Amino acid sequence: SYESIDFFTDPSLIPDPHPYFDYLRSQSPVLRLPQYGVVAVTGYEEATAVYKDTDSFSNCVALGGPFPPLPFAPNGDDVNAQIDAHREQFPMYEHMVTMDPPEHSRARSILSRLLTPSRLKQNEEFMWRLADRQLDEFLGAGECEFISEYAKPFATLVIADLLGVPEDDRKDFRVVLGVNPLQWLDDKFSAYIEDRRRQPRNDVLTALATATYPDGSTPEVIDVVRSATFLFAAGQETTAKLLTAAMRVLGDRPDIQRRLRENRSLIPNFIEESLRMDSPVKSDSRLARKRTTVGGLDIAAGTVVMVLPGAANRDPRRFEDPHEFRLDRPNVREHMAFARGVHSCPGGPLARVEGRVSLERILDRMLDIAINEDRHGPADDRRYTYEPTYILRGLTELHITFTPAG
Ligand code: HEM
Repeated sequence: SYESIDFFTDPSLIPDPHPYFDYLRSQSPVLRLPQYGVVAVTGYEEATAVYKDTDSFSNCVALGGPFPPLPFAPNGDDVNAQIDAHREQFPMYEHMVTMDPPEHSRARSILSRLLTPSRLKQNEEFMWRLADRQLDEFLGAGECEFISEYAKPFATLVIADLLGVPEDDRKDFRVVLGVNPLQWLDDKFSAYIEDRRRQPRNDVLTALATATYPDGSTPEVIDVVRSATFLFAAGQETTAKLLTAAMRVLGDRPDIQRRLRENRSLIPNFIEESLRMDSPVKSDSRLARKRTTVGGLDIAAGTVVMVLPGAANRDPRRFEDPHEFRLDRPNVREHMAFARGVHSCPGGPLARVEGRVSLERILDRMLDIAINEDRHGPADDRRYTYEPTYILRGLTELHITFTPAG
């Protein structure tokens, strides 16, 4: 029963965690779990409170929460000295998603020149051409495995464009990020930045190589590389899962497919409801830096506090009929799939646009989008497989059929 189930290890929760999330939230929106001392936050306003409070809640354990174990034994009402003494031992410690003030602002600032309205405008117009190139690769087949054939390559190539990767290198980025890929990425971007710093150009990489911190100082090369290359890890898998979740609904809800085809202005609301219903980041964790209180629960220093963004997005105090996929939700943009606070996803706007542009050209070029029944069974008895992880919500594969429009 849910009373002793282990959210982090039990495979019975991978297909659909929301019955379990509902059971937790009805006990309390802030609940101490039966294992590992983890406090699980399934409430929307309580998750918001946690996210906005960096003084009490550190990102050192953001990725995995109780795994791996802390690199120290927590004691006392303050673990800040212990966090500082082992800062470089948490997973992804080199990336901004695990950083607290004052390190966090400096690392995040390096992204700023990539996310200007001018840059995102050029990247958005690029997405229209990229969507057609990706669809060219398999449209004639009338079927595809959507993750490997569209969603993962598309998400990779968008970030490559955003980072100003030279055109002649983009194919290699798709292959390698589709051999240690992280080291390959570091080596490639190290040389990019070193080259642009010695001979500046009128390109995106030079704008990256000449960025300054908020205090005016110049970042080290390794710090530019860490901030820039992290966009692939942060933006590839999550965005791929969102595109595929959108397609799954398009096939399982032909009524919605019909409405979107005839009124393209409903596509943004469809992508937002996809983010609310199938939030790609399933858990997002924090470490209590001091003794504190959320949702009326006394949380000791060193306790893992785990936000479940998909559960907060089904909090009935905020979303009426929260298990219903609805294009009509006036507050759908209030979901927290991209979190809140200083770590609020900088790729939120990018992911929304990837979803809208992808589905625009998908609907243009694919008539009669359907789920493959040989692979997934009938429409009211589907056989889907979700990734066996407690941190991410996404399909492992999605086989679809369609009539090419050309
Ligand atoms: C559906 C797609 C996506 C989802 C659901 C998502 C979700 C999230 C969430 C919840 C966080 C906050 C983690 C925390 O509490 O620290 C985050 C952070 C971040 N995301 Fe995304 N993300 C998506 C796509 C992207 C894209 C496309 C990019 C870049 C092109 C990106 C880059 C980042 C970065 C750099 C951070 C670190 C922010 C910081 O620590 O200040 N993500 N993401």
